[PDB]
Amino acid sequence: NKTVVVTTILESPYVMMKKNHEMLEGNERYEGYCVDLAAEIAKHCGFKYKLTIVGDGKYGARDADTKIWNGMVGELVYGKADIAIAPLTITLVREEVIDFSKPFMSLGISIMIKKGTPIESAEDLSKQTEIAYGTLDSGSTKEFFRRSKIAVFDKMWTYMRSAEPSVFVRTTAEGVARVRKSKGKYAYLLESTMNEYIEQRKPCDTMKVGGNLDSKGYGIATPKGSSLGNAVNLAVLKLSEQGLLDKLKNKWWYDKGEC
Ligand SMILES: NS(=O)(=O)c1cc2c(cc1Cl)N[C@H]([C@H]1C[C@H]3C=C[C@@H]1C3)NS2(=O)=O
Ligand SMILES: N[C@@H](CCC(=O)O)C(=O)O
Ligand SMILES: [Zn+2]
Repeated sequence: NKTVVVTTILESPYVMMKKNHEMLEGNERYEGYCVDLAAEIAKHCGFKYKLTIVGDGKYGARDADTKIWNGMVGELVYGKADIAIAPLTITLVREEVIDFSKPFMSLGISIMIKKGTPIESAEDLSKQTEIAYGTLDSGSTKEFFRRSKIAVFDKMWTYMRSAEPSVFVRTTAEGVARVRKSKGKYAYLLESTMNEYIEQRKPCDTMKVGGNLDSKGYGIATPKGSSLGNAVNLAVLKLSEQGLLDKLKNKWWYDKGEC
């Protein structure tokens, strides 16, 4: 019996620092959907755990050339963490190196715009040039475009990869701030979950437009062949069927809505 090392990321409303975290210790310093989920997964699987924020603040991508994985995926692949409980997207390239539980939350790539922006779809973005658009560095959303075969998406990637100054951002907050401060000249491509969350946060000046570009979900990840895999997957199913996952999404997304 050993304390499970949990890697996660500071991303609202999944994991956030508590107001007086400086006066708290260990897992008590954090709050959010994934903090709540972590406690439940651990309780049902019967293990003690320690939440740790991923060092490089990234989700996970493999550097072409160096072939080294960064972010939470990296912490799992190189043995720094035993499990990842965060808004980590299930993708083929990742499932080839780590294991994923069935999804605990659904999402799709979506468009965030400053209210009033002349955009209603991805096709709209790909057909104009006045409004710039980008995605998060090191994420599944960037990969989606980099490897998309679909016309509208291949065209969009071609623009984004060559846009100057860079249309990519280091963090979701950076993307959101760019939308809010660009007077409608910047649209941000991000997962519906984050988009929906920000839409219910003051100043209530952003909006999700159009339908989602794809359909996927977040899963709890473990190193390939881990002993925790089975139990965690069963826990996710149990918690999903008992309605806890829905309860947690409402608690962190809409129950505390500010708009
Ligand atoms: N509506 S939501 O995003 O909070 C949400 C999304 C999903 C849930 C449960 C909730 Cl509450 N459960 C499923 C899980 C239950 C089983 C059927 C599909 C997987 C395994 N995942 S999902 O379809 O990605
Ligand atoms: N959830 C994504 C990060 C957010 C994004 O790429 O938009 C991932 O696991 O890479
Ligand atoms: Zn429970």
